[PDB]
Order: sequence, then C-alpha cells, then structure tokens
Amino acid sequence: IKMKSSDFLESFGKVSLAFHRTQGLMIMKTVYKGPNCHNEALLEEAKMMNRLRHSRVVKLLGVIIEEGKYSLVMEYMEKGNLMHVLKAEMSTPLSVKGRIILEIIEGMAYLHGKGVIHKDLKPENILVDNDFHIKIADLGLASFKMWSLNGTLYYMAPEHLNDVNAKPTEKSDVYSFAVVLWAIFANKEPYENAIAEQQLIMAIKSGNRPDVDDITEYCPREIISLMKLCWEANPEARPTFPGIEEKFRPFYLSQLE
Amino acid sequence: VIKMKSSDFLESAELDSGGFGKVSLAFHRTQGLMIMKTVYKGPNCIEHNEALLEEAKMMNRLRHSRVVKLLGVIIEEGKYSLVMEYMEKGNLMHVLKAEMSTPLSVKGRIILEIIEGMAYLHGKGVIHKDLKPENILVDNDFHIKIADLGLASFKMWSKLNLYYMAPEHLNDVNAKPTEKSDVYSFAVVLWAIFANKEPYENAIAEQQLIMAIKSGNRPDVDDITEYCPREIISLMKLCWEANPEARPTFPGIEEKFRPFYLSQLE
Ligand SMILES: CN1C(=O)[C@@H](NC(=O)c2nnc(Cc3ccccc3)[nH]2)COc2ccc(C#CC3CCOCC3)cc21
Ligand SMILES: CN1C(=O)[C@@H](NC(=O)c2nnc(Cc3ccccc3)[nH]2)COc2ccc(C#CC3CCOCC3)cc21
Repeated sequence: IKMKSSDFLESFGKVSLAFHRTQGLMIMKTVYKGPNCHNEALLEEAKMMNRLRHSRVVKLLGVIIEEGKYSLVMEYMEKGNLMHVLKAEMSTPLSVKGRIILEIIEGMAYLHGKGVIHKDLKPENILVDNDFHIKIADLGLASFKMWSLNGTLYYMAPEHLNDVNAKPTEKSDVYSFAVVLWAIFANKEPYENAIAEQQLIMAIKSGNRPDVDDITEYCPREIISLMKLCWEANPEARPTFPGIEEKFRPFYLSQLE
Repeated sequence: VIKMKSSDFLESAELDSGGFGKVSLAFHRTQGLMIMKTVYKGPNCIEHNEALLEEAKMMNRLRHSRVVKLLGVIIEEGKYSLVMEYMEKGNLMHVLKAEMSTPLSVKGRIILEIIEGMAYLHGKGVIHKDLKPENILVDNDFHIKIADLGLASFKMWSKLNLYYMAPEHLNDVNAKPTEKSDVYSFAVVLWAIFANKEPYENAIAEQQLIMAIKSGNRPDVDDITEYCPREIISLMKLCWEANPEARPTFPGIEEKFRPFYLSQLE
C-alpha cells in the first residue's frame, strides 16, 4: 500500500485529484511538515484501513510517505456526499433513498463485523458515486489515529455529549444512523430552530430529538419507527446493525425497491 | 545575544519542530550545532531592525536555568532568524513516548523544574499563554527548559512573522490569559507526564471537546496506567479547577511539591 509521488502523472482541509500512472483517478490528502523518524506506525495504520474492503466502504488505496510529505490516497467518488445529493434540485425518489439506507446498513454491518466503530457517522461521511450508490468514509480521520499530523454534533449519541472520556460503542453509530435517517427524509440538517449549541446539547442529553413533523415528504411509518428506536436514550435499547438489516431488507424489497 | 550571519552556518537539515512550523538543525562554523527558525523572508524592512534586536535582547534578560535563551539572531536584508540551543532529546512529549521508560524520580524532577521555570517567568511578569509538552525541551541529562516556540511572548518577531487551554479561554477569541491560565496548562502537563500521552483520546469533535471541558470534563485520571502518587493526582485536580481564583500560584505549587519530591520521589 506504499505509493510514490512519481507514481502520479498529474493533479476537511486541502485535498486534490490525482491521476495515477496505472491505477486510475484518485483523491489525495497531504500533510507537509518537517520529517518523521513513526513512519512505520503510520504505515501499519494505513494497511489496517486498507484491509477494510467492502462495496459500501471507501477504499484507502495507498499512502505517500516521503521526507516531509505524508499523504493519504483514496478512491474517487463522483457525486460528493449525501447532504449534497439530498439538497440537489433534482429530488431523490423514495426507492433510491430506501436503497441508500440499505447500503448504509450494509456498510455499517461490515464495519462492526470487523470490530471497527466509526464514531463520526454523518451525511458528510456518506459519499456517493454516479449511480447514487454510497460508501462510508472517515474524512475527519476519527479512525486514522496517527494520521489525524494536522452543526458538527447533531449526529452524536448523547452519552458522548459533554462526556469525552466515555468510550464509543457500536450503539454510538446506531444513534448517528437514526439522525441520518431523519436527514435523508427531511433533506436538511436537524435542529434548525435551536437556541445555541450549549443549550441544544443539554436538551439532547435530556431527550430532545429531531422534529419528526419537519419531515414534509412522505416517510414510511417503518422508517419513522426505526429512527425513533435507533435514537433511544438508553444505548442498550437501540438495535444492532445486523438486527436492523434483518428487518429493513424484507421491508425494502417488499415495499420500496 | 550574538548578531549571527547566515554565512556563519555551513549547512542545515530540517527537523520536526513539534507543531511550530519549519525549523532546522544548523551547524555554526565555530560554535557547532544549533536550532534555527527563519521567521521572515521578504523585501527589505530595515525600520524594524533595532526593535527586533531590542526585543531579542529583552527576552534574553529572562535568565534562568529552566528557561530557553536565544543564542543569536540573524538580521539581514530580507532575512530574519532566531537561533537557540539544540536540545538533543526534543520536547517532553517526544521523551515521554520513547521506548525507554522514564523513572518516577526523573518525572518528579522534571515536574519540579517546570515549576521553577514557571515561577521564574511569573515573577518577571511573563504569562506564557501556551504552556504544553511541546514547549518543554529536554537536554541529554533530562533537565528541561521552557520555550516559547509559538512566539506568543515575542511581540515584534511575531508581528514581523486546546488540550492545555484553561476552559475560560475555550471558545473565546478575546481571551486574556493570566498566571492562573498557565497553572491550568501545568495541570494537564502533569497528567501527560504520568499518562505518557496526550489527553482526551476519545474526543471525536473539537466542539464536543471544547463544550465538554467547559462543562467540567478533565483528562481521565483513571486512565493513568503506571503508578502516579496520590499527592500528584491531588495536585493536578487543584490546578485544573474551573474557578481560576481557586488554582494555586507557582510559588504555592512549589512550596507543596518540593518537600514532597525530596521525601518520596528523589
Ligand atoms: C484522501 N482521503 C482519504 O484517504 C480519507 N480516507 C477515508 O476517509 C477512508 N479511508 N478508508 C475508509 C473506510 C472507513 C474505515 C473506518 C471507518 C469509516 C470508514 N475511509 C481520509 O482523508 C481524507 C479526508 C478528506 C477527503 C476528501 C474530500 C472531498 C472530495 C471527495 O468527496 C468528499 C470531499 C479525502 C481524504
Ligand atoms: C530557534 N527557535 C527559537 O529561538 C525560539 N525561541 C524560543 O522559543 C525562546 N527564546 N527565548 C525564550 C524564553 C521564553 C520567553 C517567554 C516564555 C517562555 C520562554 N524562548 C522561537 O522560534 C523557534 C520555534 C521553534 C523551534 C523549535 C524546535 C524543535 C526542534 C526539535 O527539538 C524540539 C524543538 C525553535 C525556535
């Protein structure tokens, strides 16, 4: 998974498009600094993320590790992120939204099956290709411990609000997924009427959630019930992603596909 | 301070400054290895020269065994640099994370030396404003010196140019640091010295971490693995109190810690 700057013919911070000599078009995020000693650790972390190989999970394709040049290289994603897609003038039909949801469940079930907690799932981290299929990404480097060399709380489980030393769990991601479901059908971010972030945090910790009545589109009653289950205050009362899939897939095929 | 010339230096190699931009290990043609930080590279600005020189001379009146000194400045047509001693072991975080562990007796002495350097700086009316492990440099005998690598105390040279920040400065860009701000930074440095790592590894978002610390979250005391004396745990909680007025002074910290250090850790 080691790449060289010379492997490239041509060209959340500063990124660029990269034309690889033999492996196609890519996206590069680069850190320019005085050199490391360290590099072996960054590489073991990159080979770990590169082991995450699933159709609904962004592929880290390589890294550049050169004296003073440290770069992550991931696959190209044509259509931006889910919020960009949801705000687009051409509205996204119910069948496509339902398939988007199913693909998010598939990617998250893969990640959890691999022992990986995302910890920052949100629409900005759900990237979309040309046919509206999605891939889950970690553009904030919340899982790239070493490489992380360098509005945001609406999807965060309340057990992490004002509690930064508590350890995230799979149920942390299930809460984020609940609010993503709301955004998918509201076509916007939640809590547009909140007073200030400090008050909002305390409100969410005490049980406030996105306003379901601000969903104006038709939203199947199953998805409404699913989002409320996945954002229960008690983490234990939220389902697992395999549990969600096993109910949601029959519903998707029977009713949405 | 010596008025050095770029020609005094034979060659140089880039180093990791630990978050403070590009610096290099330079070899002085008669004085050997030093650390150079080029601050200005542009057109002629002779008007500032006497001031930059005086600022460097003023800062070099901070003379204490635990406080970094400038070795020289380079003041030339369009090029301006600072030059300081090469602390072979890097900063405190680099030392804490090395393979060879650091014995408790040395950690106690490092803490004592940080207290001495800060008490000196505060006695001279200097507020550091950016005290953190990356600003604590370590020589080969594991003695430390406090540095100002961010230039927060270099007015003219900075013009010509969150983990450790007290909660009363978080989300406050009109923040006016005080001595008690530095004491808070010291408390987190104390935790880091015994945790051998940076605090808050489970924080996900900056606004999460900022609002959490403002509401009273602190480095995870239970997350210290190696033995940390109960006195020092008590010391850090005292120094990272929410009320700045409740925090002790550095002479006050010293009066507690030095007797403890000599009887237990030395
Ligand atoms: C180049 N680059 C990357 O390699 C990023 N890597 C991942 O995210 C990632 N790699 N493996 C997974 C799977 C995964 C594993 C575990 C949990 C979750 C997911 N994720 C990190 O650094 C970036 C930040 C930002 C942009 C960008 C950009 C813009 C252009 C493209 O559209 C979006 C905006 C690109 C990158
Ligand atoms: C060369 N150089 C300096 O002269 C720096 N000078 C001070 O900091 C300093 N000078 N007088 C005091 C006293 C003082 C005053 C007020 C409060 C506290 C102290 N302070 C500023 O510009 C730098 C930035 C960064 C690096 C570096 C580096 C790394 C290289 C590898 O090893 C680790 C360090 C080096 C420098």
